[PDB]
Amino acid sequence: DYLRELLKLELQLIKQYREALEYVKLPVLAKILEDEEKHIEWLETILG
Amino acid sequence: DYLRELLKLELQLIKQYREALEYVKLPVLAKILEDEEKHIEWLETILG
Ligand SMILES: [Zn+2]
Ligand SMILES: [Zn+2]
Repeated sequence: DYLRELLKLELQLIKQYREALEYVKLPVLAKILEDEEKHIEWLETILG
Repeated sequence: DYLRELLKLELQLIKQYREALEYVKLPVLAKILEDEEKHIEWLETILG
């Protein structure tokens, strides 16, 4: 439930990052996207 | 300012993750900590 909360804020982050990359165009942001996505991949596994 | 908002939620996430690792003890969470920390390192550089 602590993992679910954690999972919500990585979903919120993924979204904002997604919109910044169409905005500004910065490779690094695209690096953090990748990272955020693997985190929800892993939290989602912990959760079933 | 979009980077600052992004930076706030990675600060919030870092904190919660930090408290989960003293709670549950899971290597993976310690992996996501590392990742979240490098992200604020990089956003902080973009910001000066
Ligand atoms: Zn993350
Ligand atoms: Zn992050």
